[PDB]
Amino acid sequence: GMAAFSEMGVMPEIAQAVEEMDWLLPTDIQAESIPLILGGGDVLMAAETGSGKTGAFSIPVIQIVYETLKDQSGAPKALIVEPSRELAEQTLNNIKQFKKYIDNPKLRELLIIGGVAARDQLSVLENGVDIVVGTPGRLDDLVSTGKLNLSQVRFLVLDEADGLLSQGYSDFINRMHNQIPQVTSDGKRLQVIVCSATLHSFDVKKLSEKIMHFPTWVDLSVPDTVHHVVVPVNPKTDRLWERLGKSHIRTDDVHAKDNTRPGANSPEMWSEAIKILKGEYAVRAIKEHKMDQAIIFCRTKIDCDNLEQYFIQQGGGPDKKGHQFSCVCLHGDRKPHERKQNLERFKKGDVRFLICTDVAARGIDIHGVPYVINVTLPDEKQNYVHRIGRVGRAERMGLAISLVATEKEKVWYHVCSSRGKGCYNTRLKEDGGCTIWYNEMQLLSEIEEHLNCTISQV
Ligand SMILES: Nc1ncnc2c1ncn2[C@@H]1O[C@H](COP(=O)(O)OP(=O)(O)O)[C@@H](O)[C@H]1O
Ligand SMILES: [Mg+2]
Ligand SMILES: [Zn+2]
Repeated sequence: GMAAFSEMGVMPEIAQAVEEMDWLLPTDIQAESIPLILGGGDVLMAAETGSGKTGAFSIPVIQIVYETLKDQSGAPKALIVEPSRELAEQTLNNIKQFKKYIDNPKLRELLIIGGVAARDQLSVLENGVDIVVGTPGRLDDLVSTGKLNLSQVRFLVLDEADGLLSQGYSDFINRMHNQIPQVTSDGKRLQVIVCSATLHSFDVKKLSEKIMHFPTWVDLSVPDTVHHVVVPVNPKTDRLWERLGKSHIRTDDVHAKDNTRPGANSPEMWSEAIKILKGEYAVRAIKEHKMDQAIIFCRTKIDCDNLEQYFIQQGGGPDKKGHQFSCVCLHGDRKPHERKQNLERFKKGDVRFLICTDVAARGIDIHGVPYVINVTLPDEKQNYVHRIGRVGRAERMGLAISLVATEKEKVWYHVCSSRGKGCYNTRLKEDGGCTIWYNEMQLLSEIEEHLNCTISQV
């Protein structure tokens, strides 16, 4: 009953009104969202229609508008944008009801829609209004004629933001945010709410980036404090690898006995081209982003070792404290004491990069890193999340970069008793060997399928 909203820090007089409209318990989205919204932080709610988003903000807006009048006009304190006459009215009928048992003082609400005379709406405006619900058109109309004051708005809400963007109102939203001051007279910071029926939507992500301040995402996972992007590594459309000869990364020598010279026109050639390009692409990314810090995930112990040596060739290594390509490695063939020291040197900010394998990273605990680079994608799709999980403090968006080949790459598996040490059997697992044909595009597809979405490409 009304207990279920009171518990979350809702004013009892509001909670009572909510029980009386047959909202007896909160939706999962309301259960999570309201505490956050009362907390004053910016909140992006992403969940299907009918999950209770609109209600999640209808309830606590009244509280927040009330606690700002109790502390201090005629300028509205909260503006809610809806893409519908329909949705504006239901959203207004909610605010009407939940404000029922609030006196000392009462709260003045106003609809703002096409059809109803401005003279009705402007009588209401000149007088004293606290809470505005309306549609982009008249809201744009009535603000850009000097009618509707937004100076003291501390609670902005873009409901059905997906629809609002696809209805072409991005320009509007961005104007409204520029106009509303970022700090209130109270000294407090503008609270922005974004509701979406769609998740993973790029347009809503770009909107969260542009008009929200370190928002909390809410869904009924990808820690969306995280940008992540695929750089395809296509040795057919990038022919850089032909024009180096032997000024490149030391590859894994799976193709030592193979002809990988141009003209070979074999899968073995395209595979060695990839192994060469991943080198160049790793260096370029680090240069372009000017990365202060990153974790770098290689598939194997010697993949790590070979990248450390190439980083050395770039003025870096474990002996160049602070340099752009300063780094340490963390894997099996590293004595366990060297690991502990290598790891503290990374936490100290001695070296910029921590090069490690999935298996070594089980051992590590570390988060809040601004960059991860996946040189190669993980065998198990589950590990993409674990890997990406290590980027992005709440006060700094991280970035995962994944270098994904567009052809199959022959790599080492190793079935031999030696567990790698001294084996060079280039033949396939199938034919008694310690190599397989990796298919990184397929892994990506299984990964994108697991996250039930699409990852941006560059
Ligand atoms: N706690 C609740 N208990 C019962 N019904 C609720 C509750 N919250 C919302 N509803 C109702 O469920 C429907 C969906 O609510 P709404 O907030 O509009 O969802 P959304 O904005 O996610 O589409 C509405 O008819 C609303 O009145
Ligand atoms: Mg709604
Ligand atoms: Zn082997």
